[PDB]
This record gives sequence, C-alpha cells and structure tokens, in this order.
Amino acid sequence: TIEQKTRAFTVPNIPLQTLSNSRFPSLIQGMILSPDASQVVQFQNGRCLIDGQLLGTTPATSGQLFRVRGKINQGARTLNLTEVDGKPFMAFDSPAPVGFPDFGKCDWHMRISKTPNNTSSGDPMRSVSVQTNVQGFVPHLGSIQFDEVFNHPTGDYIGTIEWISNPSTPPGTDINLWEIPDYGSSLSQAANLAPPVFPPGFGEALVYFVSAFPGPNNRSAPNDVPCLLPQEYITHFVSEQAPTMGDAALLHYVDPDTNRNLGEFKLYPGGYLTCVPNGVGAGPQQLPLNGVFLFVSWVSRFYQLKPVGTA
Amino acid sequence: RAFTVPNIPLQTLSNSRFPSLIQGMILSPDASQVVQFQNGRCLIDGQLLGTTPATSGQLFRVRGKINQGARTLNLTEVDGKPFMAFDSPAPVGFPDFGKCDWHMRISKTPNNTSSGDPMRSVSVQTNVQGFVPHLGSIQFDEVFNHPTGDYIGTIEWISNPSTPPGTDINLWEIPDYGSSLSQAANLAPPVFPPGFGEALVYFVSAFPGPNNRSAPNDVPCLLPQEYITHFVSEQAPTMGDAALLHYVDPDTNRNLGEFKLYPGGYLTCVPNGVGAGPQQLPLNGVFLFVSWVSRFYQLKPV
Ligand SMILES: CC(=O)N[C@H]1[C@H](Oc2ccc([N+](=O)[O-])cc2)O[C@H](CO)[C@@H](O[C@@H]2O[C@@H](C)[C@@H](O)[C@@H](O)[C@@H]2O)[C@@H]1O[C@@H]1O[C@H](CO)[C@H](O)[C@H](O)[C@H]1O[C@@H]1O[C@@H](C)[C@@H](O)[C@@H](O)[C@@H]1O
Ligand SMILES: CC(=O)N[C@H]1[C@H](Oc2ccc([N+](=O)[O-])cc2)O[C@H](CO)[C@@H](O[C@@H]2O[C@@H](C)[C@@H](O)[C@@H](O)[C@@H]2O)[C@@H]1O[C@@H]1O[C@H](CO)[C@H](O)[C@H](O)[C@H]1O[C@@H]1O[C@@H](C)[C@@H](O)[C@@H](O)[C@@H]1O
Ligand code: NA
Ligand code: NA
Repeated sequence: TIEQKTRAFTVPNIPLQTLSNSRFPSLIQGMILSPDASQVVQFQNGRCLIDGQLLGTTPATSGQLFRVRGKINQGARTLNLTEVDGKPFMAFDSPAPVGFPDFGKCDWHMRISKTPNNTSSGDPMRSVSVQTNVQGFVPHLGSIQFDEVFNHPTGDYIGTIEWISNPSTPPGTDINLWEIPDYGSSLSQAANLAPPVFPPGFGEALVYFVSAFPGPNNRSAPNDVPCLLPQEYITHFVSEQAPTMGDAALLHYVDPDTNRNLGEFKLYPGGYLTCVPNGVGAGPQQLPLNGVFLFVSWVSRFYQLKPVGTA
Repeated sequence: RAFTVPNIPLQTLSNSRFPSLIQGMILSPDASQVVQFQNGRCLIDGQLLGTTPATSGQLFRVRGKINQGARTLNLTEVDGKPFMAFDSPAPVGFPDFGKCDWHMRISKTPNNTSSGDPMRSVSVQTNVQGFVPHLGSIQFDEVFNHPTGDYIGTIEWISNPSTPPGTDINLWEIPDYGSSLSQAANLAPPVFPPGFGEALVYFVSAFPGPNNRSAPNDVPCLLPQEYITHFVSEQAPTMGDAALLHYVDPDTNRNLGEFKLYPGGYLTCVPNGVGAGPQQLPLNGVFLFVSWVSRFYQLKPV
C-alpha cells in the first residue's frame, strides 16, 4: 500500500539502559569502541537491516535468542539440532538454527532439560559442556558435540549457555567474544553467514553495545559481549519495515533531563552505528546510559559527525 | 499519536512473566478465575504497573547482596541500583510465580577472577516468613556458604511448594510479597472476568520442572512483552472504551477472529459456546488494530 511505501523511519523511544543485548538476553550496560581499531566483526545474531530484513541466525525477538535445542541418544555425545520450537533445522540454508549462540573462542557451559516435562519428581537440569573449535562442532551440518558421554534418557533437550571460560585448546588461549565460532567443517563451509562489518574509517568508528556474561577470564574482569544493535531495535524494524530513504540515519543521543544532544551517531542501513571519537581515549563509553537515541534525519554517507567524548 | 500493536506473528512474541516464546492462547480453565499478575501489566497508553519492566532484559531476574554464612538476599534493582522498601511489591522484573518452590541459579557479579565455575544453586520458598521482597529481602532454604557479594540470577526450574504438604503448583497465583506486619504497597490490581459473553485471553509458555500431572508447567500472562515495550515507546493515548483487534492470517489476510483490548492491558474475546475459544486458532496470526469501540460493542464469536 501507499502507507507501507511511505512509512516514516523511527527508532524505539526507550533509554539505552533499558534496552537489551542482541547476542544474549540481558540489559545493555555500556557502549564501547573495539580495542583494536582494525577489528572486523561478523556476529550472526543481532544482525538486521534497518528496513527489517533479518540476517544470519538473528531472531525477530528475544524469545528464540541464545537457546539451543536438539535430540540426543543416551550414551552418545552428539546433539542433533532442531529449531527452538522443535521443528527440523534445514541445514545448508543457514549457519545454525535461529537464535543459536554465536560466542566464538570460548568453552560453553550449558544447562539443558528434557522437553516437554513428563516427570512428577526430581531435578530435571543437566550440565553439559561444548567446545567450539573441535571437529564435532558442526551446527551448519546439524550437530554439536558434548565433552562427556550423556548418560541421561534419550530425548528432546532444550537449554542455553550458562557461563563461559577460556577455550580448552590450544593452551593459553583467552576468551575472545569479538569472534564467532566455525559453524561448518573443513569439507563444508557455513552457508548464508551474515556478512562481515568493517571499520568505516575516515574518522568514524563502530559502536558496540556491551553486557557482562558470566564466567572468569585472564584479566579477572567481566566477559563483555559486544553487539551491533539493541534487540528492541531489531524487533522494531521487523515490525515497521520502514523503507530506507537515505545512505544513513542521523541519530542524536539525547539527555532526557536537559534535552541536550550528548552525541551524534550514524545508523547505517546494514544495521550498525558509528561515531567520531574526539581524540585518543575518547568515545561513547564516556556517555551516561540513560540517554535516548532520536532519529534526526536521513543523511549522506559522507555527512560528518560532531566528535563524541573527551580525549 | 495513533494507536497500533506490533506487526509480528503471535508465535514469535514473548511471554511477559518470563522470557520465552508464546506457545498458546487460552481461556482460564475456571471461568471465574481472577488474576493479579505483577509482571506483564501495562496500561495500553504505555504505563507500567506492579513490577512490570519495559523490556525483556529486566524481566524474571533477581539481584541482591548476600553475606557468606547468611540465608538472606538483600535485593537491589536488576542494574544494581538500590531498591526502595515499602514502595512497591518487589524490584522491577522480580518473578511473580506463586504457589511453587523456586530453584535458582545465581553468580557473583561483576567477575573479578581468572578461575572456576561461578554458578551457585539456591532455593527459595515464597510462603515462608522470610519471603519479604516488599521489605527488600528473600530467604534461601540453606545457609549460603559461598563468597560474600553482589549476586544476579534467575529461576531455573520450579516444583511443588514445600509447605503445606500436598500443595500443587498453581501458576495462576502470585507470591505473598508482604510481611507479617505490612501488606505490599502498589500491587497491580486484580483483573476480573468481564462477563456478558466475554472471556479473558491468556498467553501461555511452558516452564521447566515436575508437577503432579507429570505435564508441562504452563505460565499464563495477559500481554506479550513486545506489546508492553511498544506501548511504553509509543505512548499513544487511549481514545475509546476498548481497542478492537482483528487476528489476521498474514499469508492470506483473512480475519480469524475479533478481540477487544481494554485500557487496563488485557484482551477479551467471545467464545462460541463450550469447546470454542482462541485456543482453536493457529498461532501464526498477527493482531491488527481496527478501531476504538465502546464497552458494549458485541464481538463476533471465536
Ligand atoms: C530436600 C529434598 O531433596 N527433598 C526431596 C526428597 O528427598 C529426600 C527424601 C528422603 C530422604 N531420606 O531417605 O532420608 C532424603 C532425601 O525426595 C522427594 C521424593 O523424590 C522429593 O520430592 C519430589 O520431587 C520434587 C522436585 C517435587 O516434584 C515433589 O512433589 C516430589 O515428590 C523432594 O524434593 C522436594 O519436594 C518438595 C515438595 O514436597 C519441594 O518441591 C522441594 O522444592 C523439593 O526439593 C527440590 O527437589 C529435590 C529433588 C532436590 O533437587 C532439592 O534440592 C530441591 O530443592
Ligand atoms: C577439567 C577441569 O575441571 N579443569 C579445571 C582444572 O581442574 C583440575 C585441576 C587439577 C586437578 N587435579 O589436581 O587433579 C583436577 C582438576 O582446574 C583449573 C584451575 O586450576 C581450571 O582452570 C581455571 O578455571 C577455568 C574455568 C578457566 O578460567 C581457566 O583459565 C582457569 O585456569 C580448569 O577448568 C578448565 O579450564 C579450561 C582452560 O584451561 C577450560 O576453560 C575449561 O572449560 C575449564 O573447565 C571448566 O571449569 C572447571 C572449573 C570445571 O567446572 C569444569 O567442569 C568446566 O568444564
Ligand atoms: Na566446526
Ligand atoms: Na511474604
């Protein structure tokens, strides 16, 4: 319809501290730049074009996000993946089931249970671990491998990653949440992976939203999980499907108390935000978390942003 | 601002009492069922009630401080900000699962170590003297012989309440937020059956744990969480007694049923006798706002 093709672009009118990470369900705790200025990312969750087109394994909502479901035989180590709702995973069409975790360079410590409940007593929860750099980690081929033999009843199991730690192999490897796992194998590459996102250059830098995920690391610091878009943005774009009318959407990060602009950002149609750091050490990490991004105007990709933060 | 609801299929939307996809749309088994959920409560002009969070990120989490050797978790908000006692039933997003024991998994935050499994299992009874979230604290079943600190987590599975004996899980109920000397302030009010041919619609999702029926633990809620987020963001003024919605098949554009969304944040329909109701409908439909209507607007039976 005319209304559909002329629908004005909008973003959710909710402060950042109230929005959610799109790589796992949790409130956003901060904005950062990548420590390495040359960092290329290829996250498979939290990927959505601003006209509402989902990419990779990205779910429309938080409900499928960061869940794992599959069938496993008693005495086996192989979890044969399905979609979160139990329907078959059509492999070769996607890197993994919708919402499947994209945490690379770490051991996964999972909690799962047999579904649906058919018990009248007892604790249903089971702890399993998954290494992602072993030959058995082939979600694109429809399966992942647990570390130990699964001595529990054959059936349909659902759960999630509860905490993460350094990869078991090779020794001395630290967690790196900037990376995704290898979804395929040596004989078969992962098909329909969401594309990489490169640093924009020319004074601009990618902005990442971070939330702490449980687990230790070599720095004795939180495992901060970076993502490109709040999940609420993704849901909003999927619902609205507003046509993209320019090269980039100019956003102002506005202080709700004073109505003053705290920072200028560009939201690119590919579903990521950039800013211009105001010198070395400056960036969006210096901004308070109670601001609201407001859509100002469609702009050219060449439009220059006022630098953000203080050196 | 014109009123709208999200353009997303129901099966893709989330429960507002815990983060999970909606798996069903039902009437209460008891037609006289009164509910008083504290989560999933939002006026349709975007005003949150009870303990309801604006978004899923805050929903169904518990955070607080606990000392090594103690049983008491002194609650904060999910982001770590102080919780004000006597003001509300519990911190925003605090679970509202009544009539069950809670089996939780929690961990000390932020991480400050290079080694070890951080996860701790604790259990909470909600009908005991020590369950006083309105006063800012809850009591674990056992002494917490783990490091002192700031802990965050959630309920992992539920089971029958420990007391009194022979009590089964009833997720239609909420816990007793109050104390021996003080009732909980600012509880979201009860929602009563509408009568006059109409019935409340509930969205259900299964939660882990055993029960006496050896079947799923079904959690009913009044609104999808995404609707709540949408209303909070949009702040569209309520301009009639009820918002008439059509539940539409997106593949064919066929209207599958008429519903009324009331200002208080709940949906009704008219069942076409016994056996009829919204549970007969496919879950891939999208609700669409049609018009503001009066309270006495007669819905076509579903
Ligand atoms: C404290 C505990 O573990 N209670 C168990 C109970 O345990 C024992 C019974 C007898 C001895 N003994 O010989 O000396 C030792 C331990 O075992 C019963 C029967 O299996 C458990 O009740 C059953 O499972 C529950 C999950 C419920 O489905 C219940 O209806 C079943 O009958 C009992 O578990 C506790 O039951 C309580 C209700 O009566 C309540 O639900 C409580 O939360 C349950 O405790 C949890 O589940 C246990 C299996 C265990 O994991 C415990 O740590 C949990 O808190
Ligand atoms: C298999 C295992 O449990 N490995 C542990 C290791 O455990 C033992 C040490 C010594 C004996 N013994 O003398 O007989 C027996 C068992 O203990 C080290 C610490 O000394 C653990 O490594 C440390 O904690 C990890 C969580 C990481 O942060 C790591 O960097 C720390 O050094 C080690 O845990 C395993 O470390 C692996 C990396 O080297 C990898 O991260 C793996 O996932 C870890 O195993 C998990 O965490 C354990 C604590 C345990 O809960 C296990 O079940 C998990 O899979
Ligand atoms: Na692989
Ligand atoms: Na109480």
